[PDB]
Amino acid sequence: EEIILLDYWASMYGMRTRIALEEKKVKYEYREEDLSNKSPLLLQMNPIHKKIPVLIHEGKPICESIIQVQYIDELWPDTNPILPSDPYQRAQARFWADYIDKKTYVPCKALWSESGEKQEAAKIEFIEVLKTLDSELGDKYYFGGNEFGLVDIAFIGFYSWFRTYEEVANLSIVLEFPKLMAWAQRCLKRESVAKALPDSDKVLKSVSDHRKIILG
Amino acid sequence: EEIILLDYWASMYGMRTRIALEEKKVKYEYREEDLSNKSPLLLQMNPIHKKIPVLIHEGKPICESIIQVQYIDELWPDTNPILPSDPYQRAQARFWADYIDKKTYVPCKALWSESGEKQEAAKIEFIEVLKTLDSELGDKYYFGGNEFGLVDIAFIGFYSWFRTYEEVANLSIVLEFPKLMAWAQRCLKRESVAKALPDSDKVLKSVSDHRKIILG
Ligand SMILES: [Mg+2]
Ligand SMILES: [Mg+2]
Repeated sequence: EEIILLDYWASMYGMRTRIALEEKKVKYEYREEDLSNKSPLLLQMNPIHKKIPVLIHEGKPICESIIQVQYIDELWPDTNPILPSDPYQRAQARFWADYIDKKTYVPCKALWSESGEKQEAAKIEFIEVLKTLDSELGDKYYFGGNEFGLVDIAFIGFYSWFRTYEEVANLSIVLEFPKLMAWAQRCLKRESVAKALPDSDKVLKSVSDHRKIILG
Repeated sequence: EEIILLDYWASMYGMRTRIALEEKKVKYEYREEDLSNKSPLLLQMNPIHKKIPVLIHEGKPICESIIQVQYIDELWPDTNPILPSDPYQRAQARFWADYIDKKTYVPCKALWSESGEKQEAAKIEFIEVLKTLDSELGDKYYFGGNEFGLVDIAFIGFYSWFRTYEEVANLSIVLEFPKLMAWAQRCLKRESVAKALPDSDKVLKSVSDHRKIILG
């Protein structure tokens, strides 16, 4: 139970680790990091990347959200198992989490922080992700099949940003991807997800205010 | 034993999967892909990224080299185990493999394919990787500690390119990082590594000829 999570409230990546901890019914200390004034603990525990989320367990750091989720799953594998038991299914889940990380590394920032050609580039990339994930989900209840799993955790945090993407990047998500909206609604019925995701209007307000200040 | 590996002889990433298969004493079919004329099988099995290496097991694809290595380890966990048994050690091994992938994604190409400012940028990034990995290795025999492990597999393929990096990018590796040279020599004593890594002079000749043709 000796766990600290250094995180940023609106981080879709940190939300993954918040969800995994709640899935295991783990009590932990959440600490909010100021992204423009990172704590001494954060820089000490994540000297390589200096980024949130940072999971600290018995004073030892675990970095990278998908690696944190797997560490939590391996620590408590019998309570709400996150990864599949089958090796091949496991590899597919890791592949799609990796896909999300690779393809959202830039858009996660440029979608709200840029304009013009750099924001258009990010819009194109993110729409491609939504289409690809929508096709991979198909007609299943979850990316994990019949049960909520690793890939669901890997993407559900982005739902809290859909409203922001539609408004600051002139994207159409809710009306174009009803299967993803329905999937998000299924996931939100889990207490872990409901606790982890911030209000989407709060996200938008925060991002708009920041946007409007840094670029007019 | 029903395994096909679609790979490129000089791919340091594909070398990881070659090593993992040999570590498990698995007989498999290796197929060489022409990177400028990718096979129909490759595009079929890896439609998302269209890149090697692609591992095909009972006709099902597994993409991304570090994910392939873990899949092979989980299929045959008792023969030459690659990942640690301890969850925390496991997370650290995954973190350093992820670090290597993230920081070499661009240099793996720009170091030999570019010149001027883009090659200098890649040189700076790769030197930072070598320094960081050298510090993480410390005085241990392997990145995995007392035994060859995931991070060793994740980086040992780059040794076959050290000569190329020194010659085409005017880097100094062998004389600046004796601990990494000694580590590489330890790893090369394993049959899996000796079989997987191509001759470093053959790599250089191939890369120089390609370089000299595409840019004078
Ligand atoms: Mg499951
Ligand atoms: Mg080991």
